[PDB]
Amino acid sequence: LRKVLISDSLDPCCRKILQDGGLQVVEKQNLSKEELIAELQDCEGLIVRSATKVTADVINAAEKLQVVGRAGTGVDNVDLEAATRKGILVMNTPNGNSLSAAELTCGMIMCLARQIPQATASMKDGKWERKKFMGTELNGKTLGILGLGRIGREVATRMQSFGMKTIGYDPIISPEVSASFGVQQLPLEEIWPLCDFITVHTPLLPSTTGLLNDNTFAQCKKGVRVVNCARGGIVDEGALLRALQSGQCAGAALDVFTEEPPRDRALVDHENVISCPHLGASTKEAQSRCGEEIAVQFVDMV
Amino acid sequence: VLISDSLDPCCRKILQDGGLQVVEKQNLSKEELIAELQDCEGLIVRSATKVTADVINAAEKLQVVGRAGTGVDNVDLEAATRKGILVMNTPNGNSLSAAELTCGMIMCLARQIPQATASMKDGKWERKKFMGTELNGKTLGILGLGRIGREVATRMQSFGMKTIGYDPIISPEVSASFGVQQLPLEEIWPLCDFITVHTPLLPSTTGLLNDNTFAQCKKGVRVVNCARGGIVDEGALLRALQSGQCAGAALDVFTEEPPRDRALVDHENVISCPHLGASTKEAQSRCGEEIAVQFVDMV
Ligand SMILES: CC(=O)NS(=O)(=O)c1ccc([C@@H](C)NC(=O)c2cc(-c3ccccc3)nn2C)cc1
Ligand SMILES: CC(=O)NS(=O)(=O)c1ccc([C@@H](C)NC(=O)c2cc(-c3ccccc3)nn2C)cc1
Repeated sequence: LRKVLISDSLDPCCRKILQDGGLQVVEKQNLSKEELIAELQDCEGLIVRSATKVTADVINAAEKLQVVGRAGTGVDNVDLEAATRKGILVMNTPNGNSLSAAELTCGMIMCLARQIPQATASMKDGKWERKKFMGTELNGKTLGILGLGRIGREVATRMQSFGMKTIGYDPIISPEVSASFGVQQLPLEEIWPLCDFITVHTPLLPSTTGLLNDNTFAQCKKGVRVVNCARGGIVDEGALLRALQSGQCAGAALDVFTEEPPRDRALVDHENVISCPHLGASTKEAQSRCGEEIAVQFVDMV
Repeated sequence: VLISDSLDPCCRKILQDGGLQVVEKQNLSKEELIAELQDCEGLIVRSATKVTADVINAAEKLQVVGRAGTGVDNVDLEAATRKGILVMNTPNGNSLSAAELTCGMIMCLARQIPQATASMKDGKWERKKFMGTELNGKTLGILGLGRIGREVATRMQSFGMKTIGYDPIISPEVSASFGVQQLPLEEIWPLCDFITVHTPLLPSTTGLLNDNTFAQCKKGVRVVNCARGGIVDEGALLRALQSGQCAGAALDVFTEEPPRDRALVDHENVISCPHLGASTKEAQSRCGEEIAVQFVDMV
């Protein structure tokens, strides 16, 4: 309404847009439970990234709190049940990270195709083992895109320029609409045996938990490569390890995990697995857009 | 024609349908190379067969030595030239693989996927460290606009990159047809966020990226060399990475292969590959086809 607190390291545009809207802004970081509660005592708004934990205790203590903004995707650090219970509106910026997640996904596909992380590691270990490496050309290969939201769409248009056949599935996006962005929709069971590469870009739901599992992996072409830059758990982690161990899956690229940081190291340590510490939204540009989009939403409210 | 190395079965197809008689077999010794090359005008090789001065001089009927790939380091060029033997290669067969790796490299420079992988493999979860940059809206300068240069251009245009470049052989109209606006070299350096080289290695291209050109670059330029070692002056690249003038470099090639000076390979902002630009089975098969076509073009 009048005072907003930013409790994580956000792009400076966020403060600027809120102040342009007429709001007072406090910019703090790495605050503990009581530190955050004290700052919030005169704030009607709170903007977080992922580090600040908007727990039940935080929500209940901040009496003037009306809105909780998340500069990004995934409101896991916010207690939605406690927020709904206190009449606090919860906002996020899903759109702001779209290009960054799509670019990383394409980066991962290329990394799997040419074993770039493994090659760099080999080189940094003072080795020159050309004969140990053999990559694959993306041109003429089939990329399966499960989830045809904005991220899935951006991935498709970039990989089409490589000469990849882009096929996929989304129960919301019609075959006519996907055709307009070059994605041929087929029923799931038809997708699995055709893909050389599979990339998942769906929200995490009961219907999408373990979408890639022992049964669907068995339906895949031998040597399939899997990319998960969406949500941990869409690709059943145990089933993936089994697929990598048998050779059913020739490689996997993971940005997300069921537990972050993952305590089970079997996937990360696998020689055919490349990974990142959830870097999908980690670009100067994505952070700027998220900061802007959350500040605009807060100004729209007042 | 004799095929001395492990090649695609389509090599024989084009050679035979062209009218020539072929002999295959691989893993042939020094004397097994002196003999067997008895009565054929042509010889087709890859990387394993080392076409040395001794082999060349022993085969008096030899007129052409074909290489299924780029780079004739395994062929004694001086020795073939002495006997009047033509040495041909297939750089076009490797075009797609080299362009694909380059694009992979650009992506790795913006997001540091190889470094993030290594960090993850050491049990680390370093989010702040690997905060990257978006390719959309960035300028990619492409120096050398042959088939590799143009293939890189069209792929990176789908990422919303502004593709500029220079090639003294390629006309501004030809480059404009694949969305590359040509500008003189001195105008390219201050505009780029990323610079990638796809030129042959010649005195005109040796050290094309040097201390002077790096000082003309925008602070934090990311550099890619998937062409030939020496195009980017390695000493100048290291100075640029040290000051921060260059924020990162992706190298598939080195002046010396393997590189003995590990300072670039060991830099945290450098990603590298042991010359994998042509290391796909698809490039190998295509090179196999292209060299057979060239041998058939004898008339
Ligand atoms: C911006 C951005 O794309 N965000 S996002 O979270 O990736 C994203 C992805 C997709 C959508 C819409 C188009 N689709 C769904 O919500 C959807 C897809 C699936 C599904 C099930 C099984 C197999 C494949 C797909 N089930 N559902 C409910 C919205 C957001
Ligand atoms: C298939 C494939 O593309 N091979 S390739 O080796 O990349 C390749 C690259 C380019 C070409 C032709 C088109 N261009 C040249 O030969 C050229 C470019 C330059 C130059 C000098 C300074 C700055 C920028 C450019 N000088 N020369 C002599 C042929 C092959």
